[PDB]
Formats: sequence, C-alpha cells, structure tokens
Amino acid sequence: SRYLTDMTLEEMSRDWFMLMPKQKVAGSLCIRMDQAIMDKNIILKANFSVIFDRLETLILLRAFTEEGAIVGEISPLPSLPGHTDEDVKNAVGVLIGGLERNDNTVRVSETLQRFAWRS
Repeated sequence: SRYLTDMTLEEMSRDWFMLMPKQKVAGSLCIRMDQAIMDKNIILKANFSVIFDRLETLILLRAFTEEGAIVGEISPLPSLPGHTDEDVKNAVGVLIGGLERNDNTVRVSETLQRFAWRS
C-alpha cells in the first residue's frame, strides 16, 4: 500500500492538547476535539494507507486550524477486525459537526471528502 497523506510527516506526528476536551466514538473510531475553539478556519487532514488510490485503512486524521494548531483528531481503536468508509464518514460527521456548532468554517482535504463525505 502507498501511504497517502494530506499533512506532512511533521504534522501527522505532532502532539497537541485540548483547552476543552471532548470525546465521542463513532465507527469505533475515537473522535477527540477541542470545544473551546470557535470561529476559526479548520482543515481536516488525514494520513492513511491506499491500494492504488483506494482507501485501505485510515491510520490517523487530524484537524488543523488556520493557526496551524491541531484542534481535533479521529483515531481508530488499534484493534478493529475490519474498516469501512462508513466508519470514517460517521466520525468525520462528528468532528465537522462539533466544529460547525462552534461556528468554525470547516474545510476537508481532497481525499477525505471522497471516502468520508461523498461516500
């Protein structure tokens, strides 16, 4: 599989904090985000494996503000016996929705919007 990423090697490994922590689990993927963050522009970016540009498995997804700070993450449990597009889609619905309720403008990367929004 090729690793396909919307974020750099630095960004995908960068550690972060939440001023107001929130967790919800959808798709058996843990969505973690900072509820304090409001009105900002955010880009959702992922790091995942693909087999010839078709998603195999999400590895990690992070939401970055225009300030460059990570303000959210979607991470699978490292113990799922399979993976579906629907899992990632439902989890992206949690993260976009929480940010949107906090009035943020939410952008989605080129590949993420295919398998987690158009699917």
